[PDB]
Amino acid sequence: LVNVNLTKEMKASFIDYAMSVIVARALPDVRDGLKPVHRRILYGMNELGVTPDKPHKKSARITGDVMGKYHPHGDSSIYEAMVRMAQWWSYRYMLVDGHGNFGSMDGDSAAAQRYTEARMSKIALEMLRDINKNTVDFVDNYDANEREPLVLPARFPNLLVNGATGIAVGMATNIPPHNLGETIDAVKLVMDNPEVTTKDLMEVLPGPDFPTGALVMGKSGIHKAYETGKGSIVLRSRTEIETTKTGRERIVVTEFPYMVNKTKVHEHIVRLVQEKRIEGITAVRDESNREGVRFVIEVKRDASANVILNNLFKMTQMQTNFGFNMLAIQNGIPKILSLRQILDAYIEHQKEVVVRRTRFDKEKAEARAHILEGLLIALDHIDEVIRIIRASETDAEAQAELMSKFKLSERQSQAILDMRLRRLTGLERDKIQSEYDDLLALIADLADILAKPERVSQIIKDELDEVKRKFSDKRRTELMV
Amino acid sequence: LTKEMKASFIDYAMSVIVARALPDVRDGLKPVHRRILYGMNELGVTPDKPHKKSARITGDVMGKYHPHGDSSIYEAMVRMAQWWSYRYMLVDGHGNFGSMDGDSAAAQRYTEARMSKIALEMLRDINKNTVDFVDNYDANEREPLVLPARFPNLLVNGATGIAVGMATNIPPHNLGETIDAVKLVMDNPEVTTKDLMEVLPGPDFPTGALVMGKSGIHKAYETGKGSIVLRSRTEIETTKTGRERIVVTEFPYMVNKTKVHEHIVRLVQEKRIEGITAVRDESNREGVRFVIEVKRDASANVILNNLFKMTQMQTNFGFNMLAIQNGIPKILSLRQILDAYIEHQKEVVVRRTRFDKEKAEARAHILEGLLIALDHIDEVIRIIRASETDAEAQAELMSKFKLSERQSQAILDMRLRRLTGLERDKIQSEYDDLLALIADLADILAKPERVSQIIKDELDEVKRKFSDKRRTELMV
Amino acid sequence: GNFGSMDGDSAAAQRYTEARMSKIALEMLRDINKNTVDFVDNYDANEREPLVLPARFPNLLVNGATGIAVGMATNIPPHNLGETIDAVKLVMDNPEVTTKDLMEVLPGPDFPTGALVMGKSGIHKAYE
Repeated sequence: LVNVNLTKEMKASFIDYAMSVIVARALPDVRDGLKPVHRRILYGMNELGVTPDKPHKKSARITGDVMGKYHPHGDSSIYEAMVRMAQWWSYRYMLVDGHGNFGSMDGDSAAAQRYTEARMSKIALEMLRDINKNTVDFVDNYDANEREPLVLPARFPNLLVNGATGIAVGMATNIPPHNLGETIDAVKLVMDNPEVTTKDLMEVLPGPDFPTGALVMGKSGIHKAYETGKGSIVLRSRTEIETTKTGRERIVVTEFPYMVNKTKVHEHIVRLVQEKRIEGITAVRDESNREGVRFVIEVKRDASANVILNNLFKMTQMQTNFGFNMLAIQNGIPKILSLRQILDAYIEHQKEVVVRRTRFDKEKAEARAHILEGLLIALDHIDEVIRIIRASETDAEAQAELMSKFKLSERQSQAILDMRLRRLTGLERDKIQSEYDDLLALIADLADILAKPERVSQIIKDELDEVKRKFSDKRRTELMV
Repeated sequence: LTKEMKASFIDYAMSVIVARALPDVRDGLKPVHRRILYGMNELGVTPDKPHKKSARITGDVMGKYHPHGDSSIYEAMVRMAQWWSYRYMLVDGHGNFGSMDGDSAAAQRYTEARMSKIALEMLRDINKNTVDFVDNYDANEREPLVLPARFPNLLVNGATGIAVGMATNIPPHNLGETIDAVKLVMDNPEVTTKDLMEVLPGPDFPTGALVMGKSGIHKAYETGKGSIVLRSRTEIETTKTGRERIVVTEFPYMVNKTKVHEHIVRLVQEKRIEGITAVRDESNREGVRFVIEVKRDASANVILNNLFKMTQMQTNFGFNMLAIQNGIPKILSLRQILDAYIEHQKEVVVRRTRFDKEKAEARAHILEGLLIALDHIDEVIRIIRASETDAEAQAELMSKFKLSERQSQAILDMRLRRLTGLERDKIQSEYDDLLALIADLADILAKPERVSQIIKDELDEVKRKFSDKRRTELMV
Repeated sequence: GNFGSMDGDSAAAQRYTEARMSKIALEMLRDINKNTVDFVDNYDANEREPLVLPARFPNLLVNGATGIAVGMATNIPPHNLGETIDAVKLVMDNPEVTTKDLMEVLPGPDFPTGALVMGKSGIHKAYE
């Protein structure tokens, strides 16, 4: 069978086994927290240029395209994450704009692979634009040729606020979600104020949010989990007693906390009927739910319906003991972070992002500056260089005489030599001079941004406010003590 | 009314006859086959690349024109692959085409073909405005009504017409014999029919036969009417047991072996010579082994004359020998094919000369502007520095020297690489070369015999490239 | 598909041209093995085409014809089939019958819509 005798290669293959199973499935990353397959989806959708501006497209074709541009990995988790980042209700924020059959929230994952027709959302335009942006190393695949980026850089801790699902690999962890607006607020307060305290930002930060809209009670678990990320908290559904025209009372729920089925709990209600461990209950009904979710339990008189609500949030799954585990990974090794340290690593990432983008733009401007330096030096002593080309013979003689007379490089000399008559009007000569000084002003501006670091902070805050303007984030949940 | 009905009769009869009856004198190439070769040249894919297996070619053909069947277009393809019927050669192909056997190759697109070697030089000079064009009914692409030629294929491949008024037999001939006939009529406008007997000893076949007559050939090349003998080859050899064995290789043309053999079996089996149960007619993939053995107490020659009376081993092959030119049919003789091909090639060469003068004098005008630019430069530079517009620069150049608009703008098309003096001498050298070639073409245009010499040049080109002998062994 | 019923709207949906035939060609012609009709050859003169349509049936006598504007005009007006079979079989078993006694067998020239016919002098002229 095995007959493998060398324990050393067993240990080495076992370390690669463990770390590769880590790297494969979902991890608390530095910059996106995502699966690498998510990164694959995003980078393929970007570099194919499939915008939401353009119309819809059959997406299983795109799935096979990305699968063929990448490794021959299995289709299952691919199509799974394809659905998951198109599910509007599960992830708090919108990524993939599907068009087909999914199942709403009640245990029917419709998997119509033929009908896989979709687009994306407009938030990847805020997520990543690294076309020219020297940011991230690449790994090569098909006989080691074609790029794949290591990480997903951004200007945005959105995926902090999204939430994570990486549990069964080694030890368990997740990321519970918040909303974005007060996140922007507390972040900018740390930006302009690098020496703030936790609880004063808890004054800025409400509870961990949920897309359905949850009733939150208690803050001791909030105190523990904003610090150390461990603990379960209690969650209740928006549930009311309503009187009829007859005086009969009605238990009316609006939503539920996270990871709840209507139908499994409904079967559990029918159990509780036939289990004969709860009384009073008459009608278990649910209709018209697509204009708005409306599930109604209706109970006879002389029953103490609020005590029955107490019995619901004691024994039924309507009560939620929602636990946290945010056990981080920063450059491979597992860690654990406070809410400050997350944003700190975000800050220094934005530092490196804007610095490297500015240096790429710097080298753009420097190269074009040397171009226009050569142009203006050609404009200096024109007829002498006319005599030069009327005299000399070769590339070597021309470059030697131009370097002796004007101290320029070879490419500069040849770009001089590539000047035609139709770029010899004094109009375009002074337009060269004008755009030359324009780029000089841009170089000086970027050097001034290199002088002081806080301009980066200010521009980040500006475009955070732009995103919060285009993406107003009202609340949906409710916190109590 | 009835005059308009007569107009419809005349015009529609012209449509049908020019459609599917005899082609022009100028090409000898039927317009179906003409468009086959034109679209296969406009495939562009060389015969050097391996020849294709597709009906996409014929789909573009049917997009070019709607017939009463593209299966007939494929029939035209296959009948131009019939080397055993139509001579050398118009198809570079691979697929099933059979022989003169009764073969049915239903695999239509599954055959391979592309351009052929003779077609390559046969249809050059499209890029020289030599031949006129007409638009299709589809109003999108054009087509030529005639073709340029490098030989009278009229004589190379014959004609087997249909009787719309009457059909037409035209026999094939030989390559180099036709070349010698061209040279003969070129050197002498005073040739005779015996001269034609010299440079053409006789019409030949891709298979071979025997033509015993002489004056039928004489009336064929003079009157255009007459019938000949087509005879099978006969070889009388000795069986080891004493039988006058008959070996046959050649045959009359358009004569399958199969039904002839069946009628021979019938004539045996109708109370006649029945002891000839010896018909060894096989192994014909090396050649033709059509061997019988005459029975004992019977001579071979009587059975030979009886099968000549069966009109299949000796056949009166007639000739109608008609043609189409200037919208009319015509009874044929030589100095008509001959002078027609001569003056057609005159048209082609002279119009090619005119087009080459067009290109050469245009480029000469360019290099005029180039050398006049390279005379004096820096003053033009400094006056350009006193300007800000290419229209102003054009007006400045018109004030400076005599140029064209194209010349002025091409002088504007000068980077700093253009500012040397060696390339001045190079442009001057090619300028004098081009002036010398223009004067050469003008002197050739003031030379009638030089055209004939160019015709001799192309004849010697195709003669060094190819030749063919008389495979059809003819005794008279 | 789409045709238009009888009121001047010839629907010509060439894309929608989806069809079958009727079961009467099984009575019309079965010449597979049947040495009946010469053939003419087309694409470089190879493939068959029959000269005529033989049958066992004068059905197309009873159908009707439309050949008018070519030279002079002619048609074939239709009958029905049953009394046609009757009068034909009477001529078969009786080769020396008269016209009007078969007009006793043959009603007027028929029409598919169902027409009111008056008069028989034109019937006398046109059957002759």
